[PDB]
Amino acid sequence: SAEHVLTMLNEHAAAFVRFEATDAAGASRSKSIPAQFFEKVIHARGYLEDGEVNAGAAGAAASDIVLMPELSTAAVAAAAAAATAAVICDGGAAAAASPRYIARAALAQLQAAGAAAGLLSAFIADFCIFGVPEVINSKTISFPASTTAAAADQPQEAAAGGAAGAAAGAAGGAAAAGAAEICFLPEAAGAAAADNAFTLRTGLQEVARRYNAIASAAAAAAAAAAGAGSHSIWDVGAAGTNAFAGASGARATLTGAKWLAGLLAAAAAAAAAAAAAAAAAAAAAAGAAAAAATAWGAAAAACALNIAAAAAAKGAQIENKAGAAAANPYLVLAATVAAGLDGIQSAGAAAGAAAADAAAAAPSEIPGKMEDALAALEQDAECLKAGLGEAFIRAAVAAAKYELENEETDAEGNKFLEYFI
Amino acid sequence: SAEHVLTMLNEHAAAFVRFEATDAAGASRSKSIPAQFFEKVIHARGYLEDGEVNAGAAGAAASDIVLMPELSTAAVAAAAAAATAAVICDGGAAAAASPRYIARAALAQLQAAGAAAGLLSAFIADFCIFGVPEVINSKTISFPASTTAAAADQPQEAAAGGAAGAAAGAAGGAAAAGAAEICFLPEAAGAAAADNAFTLRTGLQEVARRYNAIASAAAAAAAAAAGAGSHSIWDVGAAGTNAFAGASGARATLTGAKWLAGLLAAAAAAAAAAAAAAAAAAAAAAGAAAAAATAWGAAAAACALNIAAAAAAKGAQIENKAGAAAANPYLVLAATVAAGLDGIQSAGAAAGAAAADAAAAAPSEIPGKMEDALAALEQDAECLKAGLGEAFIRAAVAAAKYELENEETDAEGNKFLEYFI
Repeated sequence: SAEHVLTMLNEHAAAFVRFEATDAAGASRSKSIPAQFFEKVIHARGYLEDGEVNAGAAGAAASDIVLMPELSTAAVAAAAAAATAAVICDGGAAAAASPRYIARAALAQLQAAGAAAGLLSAFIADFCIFGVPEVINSKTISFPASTTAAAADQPQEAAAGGAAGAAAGAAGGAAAAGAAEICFLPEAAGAAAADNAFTLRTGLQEVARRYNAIASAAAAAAAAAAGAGSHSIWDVGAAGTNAFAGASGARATLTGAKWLAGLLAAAAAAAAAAAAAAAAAAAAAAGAAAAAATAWGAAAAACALNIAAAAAAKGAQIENKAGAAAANPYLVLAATVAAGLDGIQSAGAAAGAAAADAAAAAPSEIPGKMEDALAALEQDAECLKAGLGEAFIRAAVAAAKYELENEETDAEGNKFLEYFI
Repeated sequence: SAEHVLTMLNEHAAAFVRFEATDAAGASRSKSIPAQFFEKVIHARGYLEDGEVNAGAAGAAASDIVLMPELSTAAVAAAAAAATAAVICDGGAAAAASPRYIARAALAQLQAAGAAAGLLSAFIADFCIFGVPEVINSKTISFPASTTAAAADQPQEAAAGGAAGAAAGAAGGAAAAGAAEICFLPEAAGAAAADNAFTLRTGLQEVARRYNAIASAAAAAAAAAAGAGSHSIWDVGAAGTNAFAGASGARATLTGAKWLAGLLAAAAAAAAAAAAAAAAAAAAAAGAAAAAATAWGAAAAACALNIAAAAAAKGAQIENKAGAAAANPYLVLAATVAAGLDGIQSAGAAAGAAAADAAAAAPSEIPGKMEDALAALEQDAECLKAGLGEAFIRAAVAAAKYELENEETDAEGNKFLEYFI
């Protein structure tokens, strides 16, 4: 409803409006203008901008690209110092580097294949909080550091009125409140971590800053302790009903086992979005509560693909663990679905459920070389990177590459002369 | 009453609610969500969470455990910066590491044995207060330090308007107010230090912080002075009457003497909860007012198990001293009862009352070796660690042990090669 977005500007006396998007790495970004600019044309043509400001979105002969706001997603920007609103956007011209538009192609493919009509997932991702982080690097030193009032290191230190004597312990601080709070509760938001992830990611920081603290999503923010995992639950449906419920193990079904077979096969490549930083590889390292074990079950807690068993058949779902909060939400939402969408077409199987010791059966996969990982990427190849291009990416990246190669070929020309002398 | 907890959210306009619990060491912990989530389902199913956040509550194949709030225990969280409420919980799945649920088993055993119908105890525990504590350790130094406006060290020091000249002395500061205050007085709370201990432990800190100070429960917070003891009074009843009143010494009775016999025998193991830190062992060290003398009486003030003599027979009770505020309240409440519950079944006796010099008669027990302490633990053994398991503990701890043993066996494998060269 264009009419609803226009009446919200009067209903909340909005002086300005914020356009919002997300990059390929996984961070949200925004821009803003006075509310007076909003008219019928932008509801059909968006906002034209110069894309040369971003090294992978345009080129010098094509310095015009479009942000495209939407008319079912507007909200009051209540954390601001003034009466304002916010609106998430797709990006276009084109285009095929906008993560939200890439995620929408997986939803279109789910419907076009006739396998179902929608997807019913949700997330339970963790985060970290601090008072004085300090992280720097140079030609002579490199160190991270951080602290918080709850930290197990503080009760030995002095303070302006003495220590509280009430700090947490190592893996011993499971006493925090919820739902952490105002970016889900007043909206009663409920839906999947596509659009909803970024109001949470900005909200955690903005609320902490308004309480003289900060928040982060660093997957391994401290050693010898817990970290910011991004565990989730996953489900499929059509005509108003669940499609993973049935009479196989832990109340799952055969199409659920085929989605699991796709997820198990794709785990080595889904990690490129779900574990997009070295901190997530550190969080996935060996330990008594790790989640790198690419297996399924309903009791082996370390296995990456639990079954969410329930008394009501409508609540029979799966539970994915193969990632951390350093990830890109839209690209995780795309990649985990792309695996399931072809597991149902290969008709593969998840093998037997894990109920032994914490790791093995399946794990497997597996061959132990980069050459075999590339061979898998070129044989299946169908649970992985499914559909689209990439034409927009190579067009924008070519403009940057031509400038870089012109500087590098002149530098190589000088270097060759400096080798012939 | 589920209805009463729901109407409190309207009556006090609560925006959020705080779930609360306690760990095995003895510290309270909490989490929170918006009040809008409260519905009929959580009153019968609690809140599911990932237990891998705590190294002794779940495992990777069983990453689902339940917090279980209650519907007779809700209160307004009046110390908060907003309109909110708080609710203590049990924990389950399972389970048998939740201290409050472990304490409830002793109350169930008291009733199931037919010995009585309830327990009528209370506590008088001490605490400490400071302005600038400083405590740190490294590879090169180790030191504690602290101070407060009342301390005997301050009257020789300068201040921004000169010294007050009104500090206390060593063992000479018995002039503090009571009931210390707002976590007992406005509730008229009265009942035993099971549920009531943690509102006091958080309240002392929160009130001190709101007066630019801090509070603590360190049993031996400073040398050559008093410390944070956790002395208590104990009683038993059924059909509306006291069951320790009678015609033996100091108006006690024979079942009271059998409870005392159990307590005297169990003292060497009840200390594992009542003196859970090295500061409590330091508080129990030799001196003119120590409480380590495992004996009973009504005049020998150092004896660990006084009789609370009274003019009214309803007030004839006992008084236990064998602990300090570093303890875990729920596990002390369990262990001290577990001793009494089998003293009445062995039909043992407390020997004669102490009225001589400050220590001896009984003390005794006693054999002077760890082998004999272990022999006692394997012969009685019935006043000690009575009932339950522990199945939940070993299940969660096994998941942690498998990760630890996988890292340690690889390290030992490398170490063996480094010994064979």
